Amino acid sequence: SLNIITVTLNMEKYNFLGISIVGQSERGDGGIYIGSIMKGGAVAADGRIEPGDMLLQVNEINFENMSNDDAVRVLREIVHKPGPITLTVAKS
Ligand SMILES: O=C(O)c1cc(Br)ccc1NS(=O)(=O)Cc1ccccc1
Ligand SMILES: O=C(O)c1cc(Br)ccc1NS(=O)(=O)Cc1ccccc1
Repeated sequence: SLNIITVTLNMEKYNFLGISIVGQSERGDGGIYIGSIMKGGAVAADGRIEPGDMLLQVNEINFENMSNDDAVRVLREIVHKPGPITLTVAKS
């Protein structure tokens, strides 16, 4: 059953998300997943996003039908800039 949440991290007290991502989307097949979360990042601090959650959107960028390589580069660009980061995930 679909369980999709949108989480805003203010990135004030944290210098990175602290996630690894695996997989990519065949239309409707696979997806980009949170592989691991490290303590001391913004994602661990919030605690709602877990390994096995599917990454759907970050800020104004959709991650459905994005390659894993492209997803890593987009995330680096966003985390290396100041401001809040809004992640939309599908819970496992
Ligand atoms: O080892 C890397 O190149 C790496 C790059 C990114 Br971007 C994120 C994590 C990476 N290493 S890892 O083996 O997955 C360990 C880890 C996992 C989450 C956050 C930071 C490091
Ligand atoms: O901040 C992250 O977790 C991150 C994840 C991915 Br996938 C790609 C880039 C990321 N941010 S980053 O600052 O460019 C590299 C990083 C990744 C994990 C921990 C600390 C730094």
